[PDB]
Amino acid sequence: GTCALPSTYRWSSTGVLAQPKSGWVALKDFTTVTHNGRHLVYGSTSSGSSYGSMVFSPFTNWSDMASAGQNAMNQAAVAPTLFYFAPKNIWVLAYQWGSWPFIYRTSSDPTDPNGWSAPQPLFTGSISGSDTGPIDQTLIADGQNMYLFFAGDNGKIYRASMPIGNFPGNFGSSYTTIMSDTKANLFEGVQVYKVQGQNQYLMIVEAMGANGRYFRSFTASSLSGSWTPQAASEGNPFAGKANSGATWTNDISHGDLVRDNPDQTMTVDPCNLQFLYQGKSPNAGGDYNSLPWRPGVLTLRR
Ligand SMILES: OC[C@@H]1O[C@H](O)[C@H](O)[C@H]1O
Ligand SMILES: [Ca+2]
Ligand SMILES: [Cl-]
Repeated sequence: GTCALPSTYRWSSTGVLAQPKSGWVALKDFTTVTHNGRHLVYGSTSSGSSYGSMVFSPFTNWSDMASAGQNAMNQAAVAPTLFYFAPKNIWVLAYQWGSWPFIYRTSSDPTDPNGWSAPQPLFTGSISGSDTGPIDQTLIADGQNMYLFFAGDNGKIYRASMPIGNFPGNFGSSYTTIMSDTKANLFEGVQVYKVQGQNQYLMIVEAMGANGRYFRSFTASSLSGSWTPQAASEGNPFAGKANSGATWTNDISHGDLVRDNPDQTMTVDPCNLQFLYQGKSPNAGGDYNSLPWRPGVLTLRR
């Protein structure tokens, strides 16, 4: 009863799933788990003049995201990563912009935007040739090691690791540069997942295409291994204008595959693959920071 990832992706898409509550112009950079049978979603927020973060009140159906409470975090967790860390029975929210290049907080109740612990350092390193520095971290463990992957708005993807026994903890300053391409080809929004029922991991990376933001996919047999391009061009993307089935947006941008198992392995089921993404009206212009990003969900077609 196991499925494989396809070599060519075709999706259907929802429309816009929610409008930002009064005071925000955008909801962004989603991370999501299923928690007690309900979708639990964190994301960045923007007023146009500053970035923050929020959690949606848990909801069973994506069609009900529009009515879900939108709960601001009192301390911003921009571009967050949410997961349950089973070896220490603790939830983790990792993010950027704070006292360190990457930061994390922990909790016993991930539904509370303000129940998170004091911030701790996740990563303290620096990268060359980047206007942003380290951006858009994700975390993923196999059975042995916890990995940090991140981007730099600069065509590179970076990786760090520690024994899982040492997590939650600080990766420190060291990293490996694992991919190098043009800025457009490997820009930001990197995510890594375990493919359930396959000896395979999936990496997606947001690229800047001629027609809008899209995702390029890569596979590996191991988290410390080499990545092989899978659906890695604008014409044959993991997800983009070419194959999203979305009419409301020409951009498929920073989000999260839907993770039914909330744990640190970031496992996705290739039999029922779905993608919570940010998109925007093709008509929306102005400064990047004020763009009206909105949540949508792609469902992989049989
Ligand atoms: O939303 C803040 C930054 O903008 C981009 O969406 C990037 O992915 C994120 O780190
Ligand atoms: Ca992310
Ligand atoms: Cl490493």
